[PDB]
Amino acid sequence: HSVDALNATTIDASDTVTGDTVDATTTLTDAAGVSHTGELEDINHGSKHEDGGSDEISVGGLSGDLADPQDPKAHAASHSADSADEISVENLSTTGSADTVPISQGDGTLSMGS
Amino acid sequence: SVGGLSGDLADPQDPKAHAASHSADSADEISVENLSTTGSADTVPISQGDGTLSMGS
Ligand SMILES: [Zn+2]
Repeated sequence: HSVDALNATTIDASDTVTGDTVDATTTLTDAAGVSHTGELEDINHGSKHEDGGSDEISVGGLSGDLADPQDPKAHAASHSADSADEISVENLSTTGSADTVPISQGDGTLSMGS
Repeated sequence: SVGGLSGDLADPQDPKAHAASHSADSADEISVENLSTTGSADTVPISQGDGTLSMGS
């Protein structure tokens, strides 16, 4: 059967319902059975999630290490002689000439004495 | 891209260069009396020149 304009209440087909434009006001129910009532995800959308864009995501609790190095906490307090992360003074730098020694000036401050 | 996103990762991250943030004046702090040495009792850090410290007596 062939028409111009089919005006109906309900339409139901046992094979393809093709159209070079499909228009779903009010509801869409997919092949699994989820009944959408708003706009849908285009492929390659991910840019939207990035800083300040619409539908931004939290990184809180996500896993793995980044290819790029990151600003850490202020974390000097994480190092000590007792910890698995270890640094020793014989590894450390100084501007002082040969036979110079680190000595305290008071006022929290170290210096190269002799 | 993760650039400009917010939150704390469950796995720790390889840090940016940050030695300056361990200064006497910075917003976090470490002191020499906290630090290790392999040197025996009464050994003292002494400079050999060439930027480098050593455990002498
Ligand atoms: Zn660090």
